[PDB]
Amino acid sequence: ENLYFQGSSWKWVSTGPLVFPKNDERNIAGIKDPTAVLINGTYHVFASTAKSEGYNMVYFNFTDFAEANNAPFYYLDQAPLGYGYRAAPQVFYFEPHKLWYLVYQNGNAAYSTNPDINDPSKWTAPEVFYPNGMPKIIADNIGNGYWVDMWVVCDDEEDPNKALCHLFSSDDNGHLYRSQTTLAQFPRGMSEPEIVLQDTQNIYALWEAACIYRIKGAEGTQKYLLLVEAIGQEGHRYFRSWTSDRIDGQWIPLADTEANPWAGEANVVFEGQKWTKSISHGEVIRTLTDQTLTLDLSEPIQFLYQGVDPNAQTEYNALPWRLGLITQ
Ligand SMILES: O[C@@H]1[C@@H](O)[C@H](O[C@@H]2CO[C@@H](O[C@@H]3CO[C@@H](O)[C@H](O)[C@H]3O)[C@H](O)[C@H]2O)OC[C@H]1O
Repeated sequence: ENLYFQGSSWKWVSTGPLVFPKNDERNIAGIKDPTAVLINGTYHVFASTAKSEGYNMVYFNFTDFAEANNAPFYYLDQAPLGYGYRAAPQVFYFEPHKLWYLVYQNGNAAYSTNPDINDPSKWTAPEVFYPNGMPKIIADNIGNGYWVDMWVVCDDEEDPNKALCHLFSSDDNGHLYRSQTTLAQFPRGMSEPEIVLQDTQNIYALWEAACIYRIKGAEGTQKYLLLVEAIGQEGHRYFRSWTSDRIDGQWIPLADTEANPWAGEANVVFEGQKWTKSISHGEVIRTLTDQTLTLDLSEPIQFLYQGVDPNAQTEYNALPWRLGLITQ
């Protein structure tokens, strides 16, 4: 029963908007870039806060999607994680350390740790995966882009000296990069990145917000699923997809057009409130929470994403993003 690996015909239903910025003195414009896990009935979400003044991050939890908007926000600048530019989190449990990791950007590829996801006050001040700064290959190829959207995924090889931990990132210039280190060394020792995919003619076809997941029980050419956000010809965001037999393998398109996306306006049905034409920077809500980023596709995917009123006219950082949910 790999029932929910839908090949080239993915189909979704979206909720209305589920999470809004608070009406508090921070005057946040958008809630963005979610990462989420479900643990014994509680959803744990980390997201970016966005306004023209800057970016930081929030943590919140809830048990019912209809009540998510009422969840109190823990502003992570109150933890050692702290004030400053931080955005676009990914959360997973790194089992060999018995620590949760929060991977995100701060100008570099960064991470924080915490032994208990339920205690957001303990997230550490950032440490970076690239101690000397922006890698040469990224500085050489970024142009007028931005180094964004960091993603870790580890293979499940039992031997920690053979098992690899991969770190992907984008440049808003048409490149997708990948570094690696062994499980034994992680988070230390990330290699110089390599460009693994590029779209030089249309940079917007391979834009940002990459996700790489393991498909549980899949052992061949569709073992790994790559999602990347693209911008369509009328400015609407959607996700392209590819598959491979390994994380550092060759990626072959799966559902990779605007007309037939992994998720986009074309294949998402709003059965209730219809509030966005963009399906942007999202993540699958994971129940298998460890560093292998494994999805069980015997069950429907829930993908928490950011959407926005298509009629909004603001500067990009002031756009009124809200979180919503698509379900198979
Ligand atoms: O503060 C910086 C952020 O603004 C930045 O976010 C990216 C800004 O550019 C976005 O891409 C644009 C989308 O709309 C099109 O019309 C433009 O041509 C694009 O450039 C991108 O999606 C955002 O991630 O990230 C880095 C921050 O320092």
